[PDB]
Amino acid sequence: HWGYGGHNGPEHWHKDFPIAKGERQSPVDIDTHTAKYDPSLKPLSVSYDQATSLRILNNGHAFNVEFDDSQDKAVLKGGPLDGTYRLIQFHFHWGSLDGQGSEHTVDKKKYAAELHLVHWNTKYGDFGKAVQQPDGLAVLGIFLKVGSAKPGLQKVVDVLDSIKTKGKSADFTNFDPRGLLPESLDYWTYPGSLTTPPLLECVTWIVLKEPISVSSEQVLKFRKLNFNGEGEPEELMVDNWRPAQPLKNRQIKASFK
Ligand SMILES: CCCNC(=O)c1ccc(S(N)(=O)=O)cc1
Ligand SMILES: CCCNC(=O)c1ccc(S(N)(=O)=O)cc1
Ligand SMILES: [Zn+2]
Repeated sequence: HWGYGGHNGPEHWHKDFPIAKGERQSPVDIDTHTAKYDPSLKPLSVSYDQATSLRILNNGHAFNVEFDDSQDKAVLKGGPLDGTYRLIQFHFHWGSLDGQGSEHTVDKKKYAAELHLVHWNTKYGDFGKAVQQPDGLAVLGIFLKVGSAKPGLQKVVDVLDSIKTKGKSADFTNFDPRGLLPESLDYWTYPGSLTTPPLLECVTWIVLKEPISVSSEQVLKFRKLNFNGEGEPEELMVDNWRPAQPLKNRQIKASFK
């Protein structure tokens, strides 16, 4: 099965998932000199006041914080988007060292990690239908750099010891994802894909310009997770990022001047 190891990593995925070589793959490098301001783009509307987190799960490739998405509670609207997108889960990608870990890059700079807040377009009724549509998902991507601690991340870090291995989950209620958002909502946007198999070309990417700061101790705890299941040979969950893919016939638009 696919992964990030020595023999099943991103360069192998195309054998089982040929869309890996498609026209709309993610992530990409964001060339800040070529992305053009688009005065038609609106401010993002992030409405997380009513978010209901439920559970945290180590799925063998990352950990997902899952939300109740059975009604419009936490939603993303505005920006480049038409209609309403409901938050279903967030997760991160991160490195073995601070100098790598993000999926998107900015002028080729890799950040220590990247947070993905995943939302689906409610006009398609359920998530599984949305991933089959070119405008099915909106993923809000936020870079992490190592510096001061992020207070709103600590609840996540402290539960990680309880979900060390693949297939473990823990209850995770009452977590407020607003504590993971930088000050500014300036962004870049482009049409792309899921960055893990099945690599479906169903995502409107919204990547915030301003990174959040997390401490070295916080990220170190991410790196103590395991890709493997309980009892199996230990493989630290690090470097679970796909590198940048060809931009092809796409334009990256900026929300800011
Ligand atoms: C404290 C739990 C995690 N939440 C936050 O950090 C947070 C929430 C709302 C706003 S506000 N209302 O200023 O846009 C700012 C911060
Ligand atoms: C469809 C099979 C389950 N996969 C997902 O739901 C999914 C995959 C990648 C991303 S990402 N890393 O592009 O935010 C978000 C969601
Ligand atoms: Zn992701």
